[PDB]
Amino acid sequence: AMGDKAKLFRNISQRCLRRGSPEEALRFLKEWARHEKNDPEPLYQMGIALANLGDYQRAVTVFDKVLKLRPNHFMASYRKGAVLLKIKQYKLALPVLEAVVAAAPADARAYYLLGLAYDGDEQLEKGIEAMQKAVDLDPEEIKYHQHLGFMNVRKDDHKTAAEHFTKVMELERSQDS
Ligand SMILES: [Cl-]
Repeated sequence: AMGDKAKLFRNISQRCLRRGSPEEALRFLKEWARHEKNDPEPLYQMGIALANLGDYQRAVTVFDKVLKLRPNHFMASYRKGAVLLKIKQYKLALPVLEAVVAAAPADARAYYLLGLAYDGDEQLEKGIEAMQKAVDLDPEEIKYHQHLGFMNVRKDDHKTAAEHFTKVMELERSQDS
């Protein structure tokens, strides 16, 4: 069922993304979409390009189109959640990211973005919960110890904050050796 036209445009879109030129890639992803309408994949790709170009509000709108077509499109929720966070729309990113983690309950990064969303919404305790899951799921990652440390600072538990920051540095000494 995939047209020759659709194949051509996909092919050109990929070269344009692979030569780091998403401005051009967009023009051709829109063509793929024109021909295979209701294929969510070109829309999903448009979303990615739009997010690299930093037109975040437009990227959310396209990710919503793909989610209207495939309500459980798990990557489409992931990336929507991740730009909703960058935009600082924390309240609206929370249900999205919480759905990603239900699909992918060992994805450390999902839980990190979730913690940052909760933290931004002044749900400090739920932010700590989530970041703690990310640290347990990937204890070598430095970012997750950094944030968990500061979250503990904000709650005036300077003991547990210290613990995490000491670990932050052990990781840093260990990335030269
Ligand atoms: Cl933080």
